[PDB]
Amino acid sequence: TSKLKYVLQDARFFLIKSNNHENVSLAKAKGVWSTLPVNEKKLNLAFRSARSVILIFSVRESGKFQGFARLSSESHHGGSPIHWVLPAGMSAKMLGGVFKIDWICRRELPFTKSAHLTNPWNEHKPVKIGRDGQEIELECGTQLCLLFPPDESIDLYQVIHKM
DNA sequence: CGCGGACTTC
Ligand code: NA
Repeated sequence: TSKLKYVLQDARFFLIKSNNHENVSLAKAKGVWSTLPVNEKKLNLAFRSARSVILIFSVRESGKFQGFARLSSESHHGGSPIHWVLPAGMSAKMLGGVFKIDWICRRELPFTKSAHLTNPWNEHKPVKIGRDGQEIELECGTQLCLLFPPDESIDLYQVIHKM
């Protein structure tokens, strides 16, 4: 776990929620993410101030996390648009810019296995509980990421070299 | 026309 623990050192952790599975699959295919405006600004600021920003993905009502990734850029505007599957009532403009992300683990973790972890930055609720963009305290986020199964096909060299 | 937008078994 040496490489993973190096990637997680002094990181800030944010829960990411998706209304659908398709956009998380697209994010896994293309290494990008978009979020709503308040979260977009929060993530840009965190990227500029923190050693690493870790996004922990969870599809709404799925009962699981779907993986985690490290932000490798601030959100970009004006480029070729990502063709997200738009939830009902959401527009393409609402998703704003596009972050580049490097996946660290693309395996699932069921909520049953994280039930012992509570988040002191969210009223000490189980870490599975949170809106999109909910920040997770350092120790809680680190232990949560360490619970995921190894992703045998990910090469962490690119992440580590960027850092 | 900009208009407010991706929690958890309640
Ligand atoms: Na997938």
